Amino acid sequence: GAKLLQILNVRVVGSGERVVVLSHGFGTDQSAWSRVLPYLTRDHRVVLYDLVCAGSVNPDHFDFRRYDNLDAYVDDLLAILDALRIPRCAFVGHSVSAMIGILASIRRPDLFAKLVLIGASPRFLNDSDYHGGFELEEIQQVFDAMGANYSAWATGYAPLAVGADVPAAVQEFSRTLFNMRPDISLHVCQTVFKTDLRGVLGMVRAPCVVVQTTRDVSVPASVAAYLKAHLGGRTTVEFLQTEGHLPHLSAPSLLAQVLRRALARY
Ligand SMILES: Cc1c(Nc2ccccc2C(=O)O)cccc1[N+](=O)[O-]
Repeated sequence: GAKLLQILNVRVVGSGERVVVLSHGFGTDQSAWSRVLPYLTRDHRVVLYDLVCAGSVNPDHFDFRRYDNLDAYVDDLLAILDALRIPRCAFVGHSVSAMIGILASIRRPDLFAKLVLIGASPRFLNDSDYHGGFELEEIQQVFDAMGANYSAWATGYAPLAVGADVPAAVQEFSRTLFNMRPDISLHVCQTVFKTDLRGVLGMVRAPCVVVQTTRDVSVPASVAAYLKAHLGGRTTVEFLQTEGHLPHLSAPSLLAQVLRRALARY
């Protein structure tokens, strides 16, 4: 509870009866929301927090055993909302936080009135008749690079993830990626790559907006379609008219339009 609010840098800003949680992805912290935030705070009470793996959290809180599955990140989210006494919210999750929000919405359907998923996938690895975008041998090599030379890996990865040639966004994403402890960064990647949410998507009861960009290195277009086909609530796909995996960094004004629409009623 209380200690958790401090450890994970929880901030509540804005005001309103429509509560929105913004939950960041891999390689960033809650500062990734800074350019979308002013579009939301007149209208909504906004809860921000850092995942335990963020470089902005003291890394000695990272318990490798506890956080070897996403359910432990879910537990942290739920503990924060319970400590804040929030009974109902919308949840916006990027990347791993999209996965966390799917799981959280199944655990606590009363609490999650709507999900907005950005850069989201239920499964990165390819399977029989499922295209996730990644092969085992490919990711084995990346995980080796992450260990052998984290800094060179991160330098190469940041522009690929941003996608669009937006140097300020590359610099900003790099800043936070370099802030992650290397062993923690590898462990979150391993944990996410072993996660497969396909079977539980139909348990989601909340309406969902899947935000998809025109090219996302982590998320093939067919994954967005899979989510629309299999999530259990009323689901739509909103296509942004720019590319990248981190549109909150690279195209925040455009993303804010989608968020205002998705968060209007729930
Ligand atoms: C896709 C990927 C990621 N991605 C993640 C890892 C964990 C959580 C979310 C993500 C994500 O893309 O949102 C990290 C390192 C290396 C690679 N890769 O392309 O080889």
